[PDB]
Amino acid sequence: QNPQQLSSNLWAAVRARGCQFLGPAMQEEALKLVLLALEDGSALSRKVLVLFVVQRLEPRFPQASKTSIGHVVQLLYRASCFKVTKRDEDSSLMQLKEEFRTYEALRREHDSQIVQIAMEAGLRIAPDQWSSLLYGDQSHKSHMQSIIDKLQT
Repeated sequence: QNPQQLSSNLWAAVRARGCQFLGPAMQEEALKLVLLALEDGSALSRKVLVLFVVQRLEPRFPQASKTSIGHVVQLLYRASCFKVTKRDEDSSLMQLKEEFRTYEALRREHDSQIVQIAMEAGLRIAPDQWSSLLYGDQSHKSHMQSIIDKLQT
């Protein structure tokens, strides 16, 4: 019902699932760096994916850390964005699935997972507040409405 609490309850739900949203400006840049590493089909351990991202993000966003970026990667993992190759005694490697090798499609699956988390947590958030929470503006409402429509069958 009440908006300012919907927001703190959303981000606590996200964090309860081992995930993080870093804020609209920082999330967008973090997601572009994941794409920069993985859009060509490269296959990176979780460790090296995090290192690539943190090292390129931290200069513009000095609070970036391996912990916080690991949480962002977990969100994409929960969203089923990666093909994971398991290697027994060796670290698993992660690639972006082909479908998610462009920013708009990756960011859509990311946002959709956050809406799914809100639904799991019993939080009823309208497209305008979604646009505010994920983009910091009122220009992504039709995008958010499309995600909601698709999650109600």
